[PDB]
Amino acid sequence: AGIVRPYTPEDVYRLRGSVQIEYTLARMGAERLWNLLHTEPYINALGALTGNQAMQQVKAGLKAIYLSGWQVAADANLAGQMYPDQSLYPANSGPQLVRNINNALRRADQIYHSEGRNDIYWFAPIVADAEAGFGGPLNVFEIMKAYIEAGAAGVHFEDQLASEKKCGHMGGKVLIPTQAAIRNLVAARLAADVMGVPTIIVARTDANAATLLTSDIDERDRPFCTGERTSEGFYRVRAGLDQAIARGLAYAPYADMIWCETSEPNLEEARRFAEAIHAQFPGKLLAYNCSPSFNWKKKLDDATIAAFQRELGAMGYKFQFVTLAGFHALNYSMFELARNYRDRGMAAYSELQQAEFAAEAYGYTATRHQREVGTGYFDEVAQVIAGGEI
Amino acid sequence: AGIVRPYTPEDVYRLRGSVQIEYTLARMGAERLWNLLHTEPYINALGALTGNQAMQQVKAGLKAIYLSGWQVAADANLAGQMYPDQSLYPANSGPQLVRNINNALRRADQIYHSEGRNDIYWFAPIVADAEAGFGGPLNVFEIMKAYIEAGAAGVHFEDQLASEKKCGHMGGKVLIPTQAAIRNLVAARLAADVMGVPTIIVARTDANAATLLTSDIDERDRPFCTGERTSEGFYRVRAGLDQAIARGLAYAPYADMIWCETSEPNLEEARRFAEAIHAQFPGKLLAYNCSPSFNWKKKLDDATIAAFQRELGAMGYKFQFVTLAGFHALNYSMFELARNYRDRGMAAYSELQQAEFAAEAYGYTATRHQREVGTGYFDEVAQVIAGGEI
Amino acid sequence: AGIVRPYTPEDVYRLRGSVQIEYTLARMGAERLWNLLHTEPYINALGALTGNQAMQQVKAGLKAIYLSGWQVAADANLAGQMYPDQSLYPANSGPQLVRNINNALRRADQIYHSEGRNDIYWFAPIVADAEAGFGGPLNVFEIMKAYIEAGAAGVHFEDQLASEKKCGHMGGKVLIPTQAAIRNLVAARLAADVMGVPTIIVARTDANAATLLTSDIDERDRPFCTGERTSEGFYRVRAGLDQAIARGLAYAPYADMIWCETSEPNLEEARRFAEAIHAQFPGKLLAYNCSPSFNWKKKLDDATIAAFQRELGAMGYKFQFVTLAGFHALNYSMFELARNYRDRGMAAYSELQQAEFAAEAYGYTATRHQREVGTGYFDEVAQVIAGGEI
Amino acid sequence: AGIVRPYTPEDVYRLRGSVQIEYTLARMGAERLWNLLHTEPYINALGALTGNQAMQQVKAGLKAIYLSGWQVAADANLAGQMYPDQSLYPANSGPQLVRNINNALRRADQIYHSEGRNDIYWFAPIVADAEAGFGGPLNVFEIMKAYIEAGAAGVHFEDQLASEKKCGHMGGKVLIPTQAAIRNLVAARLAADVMGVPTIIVARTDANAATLLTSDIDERDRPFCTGERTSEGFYRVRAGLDQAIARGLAYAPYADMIWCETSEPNLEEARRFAEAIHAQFPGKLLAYNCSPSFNWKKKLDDATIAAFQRELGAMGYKFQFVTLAGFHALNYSMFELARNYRDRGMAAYSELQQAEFAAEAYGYTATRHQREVGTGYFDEVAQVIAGGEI
Repeated sequence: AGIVRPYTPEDVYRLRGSVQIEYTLARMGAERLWNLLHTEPYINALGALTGNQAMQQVKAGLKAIYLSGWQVAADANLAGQMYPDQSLYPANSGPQLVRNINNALRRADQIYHSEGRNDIYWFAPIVADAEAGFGGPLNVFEIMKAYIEAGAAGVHFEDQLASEKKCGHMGGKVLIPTQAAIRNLVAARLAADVMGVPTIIVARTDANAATLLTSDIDERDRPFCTGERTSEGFYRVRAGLDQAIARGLAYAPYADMIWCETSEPNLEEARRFAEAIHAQFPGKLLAYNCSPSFNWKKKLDDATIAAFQRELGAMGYKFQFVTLAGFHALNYSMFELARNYRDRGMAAYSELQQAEFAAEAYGYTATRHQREVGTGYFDEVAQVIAGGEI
Repeated sequence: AGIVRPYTPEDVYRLRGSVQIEYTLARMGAERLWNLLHTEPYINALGALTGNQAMQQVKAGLKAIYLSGWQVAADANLAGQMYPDQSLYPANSGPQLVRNINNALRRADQIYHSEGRNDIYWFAPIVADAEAGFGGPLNVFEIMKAYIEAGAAGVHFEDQLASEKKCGHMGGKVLIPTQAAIRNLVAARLAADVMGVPTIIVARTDANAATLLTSDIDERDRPFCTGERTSEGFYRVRAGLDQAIARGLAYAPYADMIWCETSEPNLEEARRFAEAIHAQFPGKLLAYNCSPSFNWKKKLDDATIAAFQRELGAMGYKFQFVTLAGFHALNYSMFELARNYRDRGMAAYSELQQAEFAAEAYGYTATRHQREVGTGYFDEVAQVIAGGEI
Repeated sequence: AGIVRPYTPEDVYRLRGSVQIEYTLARMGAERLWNLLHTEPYINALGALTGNQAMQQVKAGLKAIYLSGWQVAADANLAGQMYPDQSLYPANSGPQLVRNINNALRRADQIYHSEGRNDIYWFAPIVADAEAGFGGPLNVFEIMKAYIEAGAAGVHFEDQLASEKKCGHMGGKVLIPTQAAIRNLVAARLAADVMGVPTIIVARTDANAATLLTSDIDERDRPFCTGERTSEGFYRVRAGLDQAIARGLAYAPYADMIWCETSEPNLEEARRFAEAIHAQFPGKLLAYNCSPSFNWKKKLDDATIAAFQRELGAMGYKFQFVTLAGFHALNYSMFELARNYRDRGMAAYSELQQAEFAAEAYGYTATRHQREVGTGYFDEVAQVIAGGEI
Repeated sequence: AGIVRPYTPEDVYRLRGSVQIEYTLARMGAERLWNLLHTEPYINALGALTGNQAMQQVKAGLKAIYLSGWQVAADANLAGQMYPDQSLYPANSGPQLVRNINNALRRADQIYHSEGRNDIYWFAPIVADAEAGFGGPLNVFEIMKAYIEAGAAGVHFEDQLASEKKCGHMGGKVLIPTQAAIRNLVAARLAADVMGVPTIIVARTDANAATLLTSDIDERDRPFCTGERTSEGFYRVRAGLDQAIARGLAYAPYADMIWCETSEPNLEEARRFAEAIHAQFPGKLLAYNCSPSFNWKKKLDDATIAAFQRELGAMGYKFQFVTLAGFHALNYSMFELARNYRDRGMAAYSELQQAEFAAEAYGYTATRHQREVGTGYFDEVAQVIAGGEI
């Protein structure tokens, strides 16, 4: 409400088989995510690419987890390859990682519970990158169901061509027609309705920077056409906020939350986009990529950097995420330790250990690595198994 | 030389099939590891649990990579679970991770090569944890071959019971008989000879702290027996450096390098162990776990912490590794960023970005994440594919 | 009732975390399996090693599916290796295959449902081989939970040593002490209680043929000891029906159903075992391996072969399974087609096609391969997605 | 020779990194496949979807193995789902299965070798389905390298749209422009040259039945255009042998072997296609799908069915394959056994066992299942490990 479903309950009933399988984590996740998005000033989250990263995010009091397809491409995909962000990896990598994260969170819940603690809420909703769906609408249908099986709370889909898909901050992005992008959003809602789960659907547009379109088939896209075509037969279009706004407005009836990929953290741009959407869709949830490909200190003065998320929240950007935080934290911390260890050996490692001891003041516990991974929990299991007679 | 093989070339020929498959990375790795161990004062390395961690280790000038089974248990296993260090995860997890790491290193090599750079040697040898072999000698045979397939340079095996196996710093460790541990080392050399690769074999003993033994079957273990037995029927033994030394000496003919698990970074202990081994096996390679479960600054003054690895090198500890560096770096860096992001949003993230920019002075490049993951490399691929006519 | 749990509800509550995840297929499976076992003369099933084998078993009217660890070892494990039956493969292979099978059954249910048919009940309970648990009781705890996650209805555990474990029809089998085997059965019930699912637990004994024991620790096993020990330090025991009966009776309080591995399909032996169990445990469910390693026509005359399962049912063997049916059907059918195709090309293939057309008389539909795999179902999905306007 | 590469050795050198990894099975496979295709009247093969199916194919004297993407979709993909043939599964499924098959063949080689037999040549070349490449040319580049890593000898690529891709015998197939299909073939040769392996490349066209085209961009495709466009904006084209022939001729410089998907086993059609290709490309290798979706006995009289492959060989169809033999053999054999087992229990199973005993006359050995899976081989391994003193 007011979401459009261009199909009937009977359509859903015919396609869902005779038995309904319960997806507890996906149901909890979507419920909690939807409450949070309507009750908080905003939700801020960071990219996680391992169960331990996502565990520390929750442990530090973040209320949501972001699963980045870019990070999956780089360091956590089922091909075990390092890829750039071009949908090169196996389409089940993302859902598999969402499962691993929920497994880590479930183990944390088990540790804290076995010690009589409930001070951390471990089951933070996961919002997951489905890219451009790894082909057509049936591929979208499958990745959506896989994410619900894995326990994702929300899933995002973008209007780039899957076969030539790119990082949101790479040149030469290719839009698919408006009607094709809406068909993907309908495929995603159909997958959620078939699984019987109120999963959040985020519609991303790449139309802010995208200067190429696959097909002139859709009347709604032709106004942006220049009349040039390329060797490949792509149509040249006028990228910018007018194209982004068009797509945003076309997708709003079919998605819970709208996201404009941005080439620069610009609050005036953000406000103009927000006001354009809310003019036709009052109160529509928006999402904002706080991109690590932005040089925050070079673009913004300290006051704006500190105010940025709060300002974005007041405009309607209720979900704000640093997509590549996990990559940067992982690569930075190992490089820095490695570079110092090369020269100074155990002095370099003692420096990290001392940083860990300092963070214990703020609830960090992984310095005590044996307890952190569940050694205490499995020792309680062993003792129950060994405990009673015969 | 002087390694003992209690079997013949004919035995190997009968078991190796009719075709010999080449394992380039495993052959390069074992060759380079063996040269390094004989030409350098020592090799120091850190635990890596992702391809990106291992890439930053090489990029910072570390000459070897350590694959920790503990880290696999925690955050990088094929069950996608968080486990403590009790051989709970699927036995192919470790070799799979070694493949992923070599894949990341291979992609780095491809990036640097496509830019006309050869200043980094990317194929750093990987020394991998095979635990207690995930069952009997045939399980040892399989994990050894899997590691060679994955491109490991060296593999370590310990004399704990696989079914009750534990972290080297957990209480209640259980030794298997000397003869059983030697049989595992023979299984590992047989696997390497069958694959036709000079893979390094490390024999770890847990006999420094282990107070329990499965069986009195071996004459060599009975001197350590007290005569007590437990409910489970384990034999109580006198743990300590005399037990560790016995096992070390029993394993030396069957392993390239010897490793005594230690409960404390103690140079006098280290020297006594080294001198005990070299008294019968002059020049025998040793390995030393620089354990993160040690409180380095609480146990050692700054001069000893700074000298520690250099001193250990001079005694014969030519391979020194911080087993859980990857876990600590990953958990610490995401907690710290998360805790600050919770309060201060993009100020917290700009602080990490600024740390990344500072590390560029020392060769860090992942701040430029697009190039780091191979966007330039795959854009050269796309251009060759698109480049010529028809 | 009367099952023994040597632990409390409070023990279970402490170990199960704060949220209870629903396992619909595992709950349905255990419920349906338990009803069937108490209402039918008996249940007969065949080994399945692919989703399609299990689909044809259900389609032909078999009421249960058997997941063989032997078949997993041969042709369906996560190492992608051909293994003999010695617990050589990754411990998650079995549960993964149970998931794949339930996925195939779920797709069948979706096809038949989308066509307005409910004449096949697709969700046949799966009884799965957990071997000797892939190590100790904690490994048992993990494989039990993995099977419940995958949707198994029942799981079996045997009293062989995991590290030297063997095919039930291989020589030199090694029993673990009675107390150790009971501890594994307690670990399995604890895993099921923690997941909140009434999963069936089958206790297999290998004590009919097993002539070796790991430890004299248990008073209950010493009567079978000869007083000889081997090089490895195994104890020699008197294998036979008296040892099998002892173990069966020791395991009965801790398992729902008892299974004696047999070296020969002998109804008098079967009756003696049944009568021995029911003398202390009236009405106890039993299970019987109708082994394909038996030469049925060489051992039994036609009347006995035809009566065999019915006779076994009347004794209390309510679950009867041909463990390796899937292996034999798969290897036989491809060899036979291949051998004829080598000589006669498409004549050989037309002969198979004609056999398929003949089986359509009995409900076979896979000749129509396009519909069989869900082409119709996904074409209905595509049409709902494409169907409504904008 | 005369293959066109629209790129230079320098292009390949820049993209291949600094170290060349050996792919023994892929090199052997491509070499043996290329010799066979030039020395034999023709090669006939069957679809295999497990290592055991492929082992029985080799054991029966077939000289090649076919890896079907359709069969992967149905019963052997990394999503563990039953899919129709629409590129729905994870793109690494096919290469993973090629690895499993080579693993089974390697184990067979090890068994026969350990017994002093070399009468079977186990390393039969595998020709593998890469579909339409699971996206764009970079996705093609990755699946080609993955197949070479897995040890495929040859790989096929078709000119259908990946996102709307379909079974070769499904209606509503969509061609991509000629230039796009050639770009995929260039991506595949670039991947093989980068890996340093002479892998066979097969170009399939779907233009015999395909009535839709994505784009009018290519001058070579416009002659087939009617001038109608659909809702989706696809161009209507005149399907048939003239379109198939055009594509075949466009692809011939860029592929080793050409394949026209056919809706019917018609020798006159086959001859016309062959003669059309050889008129411009004398001696060009062709491949022919002997489709199981054809009703062989309904379409052809017994003489033609028996002569069919021999006739096709003489025209230039040197590689002939029944794509779905594995699916039909697996589904048929389990249904038939299941249906009989439901009624007659062990009589039904004894009937299969008796069929197995009869096939032993022609070299079938899987009735002796213990030896078949390597129990003898691993018992020789155990004995070498246990054999020598200390």
